[PDB]
Amino acid sequence: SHMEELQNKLEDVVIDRNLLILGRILGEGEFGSVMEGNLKQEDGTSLKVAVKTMSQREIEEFLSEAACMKDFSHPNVIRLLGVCIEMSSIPKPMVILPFMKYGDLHTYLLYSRLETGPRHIPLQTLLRFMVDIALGMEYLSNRNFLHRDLAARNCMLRDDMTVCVADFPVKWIAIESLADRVYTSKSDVWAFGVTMWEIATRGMTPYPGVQNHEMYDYLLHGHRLKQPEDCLDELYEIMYSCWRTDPLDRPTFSVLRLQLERLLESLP
Ligand SMILES: O=C(Nc1ccc(Oc2cc(NC(=O)C3CC3)ncn2)cc1)Nc1ccc(CN2CCn3ccnc3C2)c(C(F)(F)F)c1
Repeated sequence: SHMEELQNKLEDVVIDRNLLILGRILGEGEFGSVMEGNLKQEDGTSLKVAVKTMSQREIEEFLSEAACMKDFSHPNVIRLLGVCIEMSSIPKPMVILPFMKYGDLHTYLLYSRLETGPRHIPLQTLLRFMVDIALGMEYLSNRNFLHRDLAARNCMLRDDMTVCVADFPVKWIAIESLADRVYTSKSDVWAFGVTMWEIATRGMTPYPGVQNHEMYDYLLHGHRLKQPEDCLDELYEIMYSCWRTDPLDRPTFSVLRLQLERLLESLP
């Protein structure tokens, strides 16, 4: 039953706090922090992890959402290893994920334009990053799950250079979502087209010369993100289809993933 499936997911997600050791702080914000850590596994050995730190009803919502995320199983979606709840002199929820030395995709693109960072990224690799994101989003959308914050800063790079969707912004929000609270999978499609543009420009902020407060009017007048300098005509047509006024006219993630795979195969 629906209840039975919920109680099952719930028992699996909690990690005993004594199996975790916390290290140094990697990042900080208003909502919480990211630290490096060690997780003791079933086989007696330890794994390097990333630990994200952040009333009974709010904690219950956190545990419920974490239980759903752990249930996801796809190579292009970040895997949730588990959760811990600490206590202050206010409850402190912690989320445990595998450590990815290359970090977020947005930072990686920027570093590639500098001499000491990763090397220049060729066209074929930029397209492969897009195919990877489309594969992760296709898995999530088929299971009726909404991301709501898709952007290059929320995509992570694995050690084998595979990209996976994760979640640690007016310029990424669909035209219908700015006019009303309305948010569907076709709104994640719009955010995906903007993400493809960030990858193709190697990390540029969307809509140069356009301020956040003048965004809704800009789109209402039919203007969209401009074609990047070295971007193929066929790739621009794919990203432009993500920004069609009527959400029903926009392609699904499954249709996008196939268009992107066919384009990559056609390259020499
Ligand atoms: O990804 C998540 N957390 C996360 C990710 C990376 C991280 O940090 C790191 C860092 C590093 N490495 C480094 O920093 C190296 C360079 C130094 N390695 C690994 N990890 C710390 C935390 N959580 C997450 C939360 C929500 C959702 C989707 N939804 C849930 C329910 N829900 C309900 C309404 N909206 C929603 C949203 C998703 C999903 F994947 F499914 F998209 C994921």
